[PDB]
Amino acid sequence: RVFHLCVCDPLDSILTSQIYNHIEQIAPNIHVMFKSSQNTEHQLRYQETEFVISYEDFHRPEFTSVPLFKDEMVLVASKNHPTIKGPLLKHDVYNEQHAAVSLDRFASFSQPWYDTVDKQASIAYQGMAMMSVLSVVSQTHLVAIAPRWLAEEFAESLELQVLPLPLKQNSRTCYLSWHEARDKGHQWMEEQLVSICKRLE
Amino acid sequence: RVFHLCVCDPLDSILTSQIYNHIEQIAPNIHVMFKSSQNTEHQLRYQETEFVISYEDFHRPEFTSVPLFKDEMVLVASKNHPTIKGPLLKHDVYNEQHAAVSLDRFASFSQPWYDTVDKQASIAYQGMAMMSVLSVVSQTHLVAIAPRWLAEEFAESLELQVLPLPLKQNSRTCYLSWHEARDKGHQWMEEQLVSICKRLE
Repeated sequence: RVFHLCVCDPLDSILTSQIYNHIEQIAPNIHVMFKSSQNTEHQLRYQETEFVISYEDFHRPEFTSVPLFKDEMVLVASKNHPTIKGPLLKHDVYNEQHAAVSLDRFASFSQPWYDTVDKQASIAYQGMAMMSVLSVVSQTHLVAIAPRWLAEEFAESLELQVLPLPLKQNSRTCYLSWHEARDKGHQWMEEQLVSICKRLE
Repeated sequence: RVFHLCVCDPLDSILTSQIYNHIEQIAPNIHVMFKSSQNTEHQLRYQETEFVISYEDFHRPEFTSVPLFKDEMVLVASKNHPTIKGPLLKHDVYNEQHAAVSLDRFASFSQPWYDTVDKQASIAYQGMAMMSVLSVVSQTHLVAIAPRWLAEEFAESLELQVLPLPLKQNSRTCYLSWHEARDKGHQWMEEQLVSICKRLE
């Protein structure tokens, strides 16, 4: 039995290792495959994907979304930054140079905070994934917006300072979603995923 | 003057910080913007992109490709792996579980080593970028194929062992490409990029 999960970036960098390590320990015929990339409805219904973990909530009755956890969104910068020695004021955020997840990406994590021409002009680097964004931030004077859990996990490794985000959209809730249609394996996997993620909390 | 570069993953994680840090020091009206994502011809000719850095070589006369450096491709695994305590034999490589860059990605770095159904079945995690792949490898028993320079840069931070790749396609050359058509700024930037990359060598 192979379970196909789509864990959207950057939630894959937060949750994948925890899910994989726990579900690998169970049995030799139980496996879990991960993607991080069609729309959710096409993925769930018409493709192997059985679960989606993302920041998007489905109130659509044919689908069921379960909230997993809420997290703060933070600004990150190198601990070696020449000028940033603490939190930025609201009016200075976009006077820095930013690294962000490519806005061309299908479900870009960064899109909510660069929804104007002015804000987008501050982006000097667009990477494919948040871990690419964090690695460039750790080697440059660029700043980025990331989930607090991810930033704190790699703060020591990549030498990052983790700062409050003085924007109003400073939190996000990630959800577990699936198509309500449902064998025993799928019901079982639902409860394991909910427990793994909430246990990490 | 703003220069638009497309540095294809994982070469952005190798080169972006070096290019940005050097070209930022120069002047306040000289800037460089990075993407890592149309085809190269559309990007170069018909879009803001002025240079492409990738593992692809253009012998097409209208375009000019300059080799920057050759690098070894290696296997990476967590230093905490329960069984991997050295290089893998050719016949054991694909008996491990792999993390790789999504094969759906336009120019997936990992595609050359997963070109069969058998090889692809060994992939348990598909991420959007090589830095996402390395971070999951550092937290799991999964293995991945990465450029040696990138693996060695983060070997200590992410606690990775860097192993020879017993495959025949174990090296790649990255090139600087552009559309031969060419102001003084573009000619200048060409020489800086060649010097920055070869200096890093």
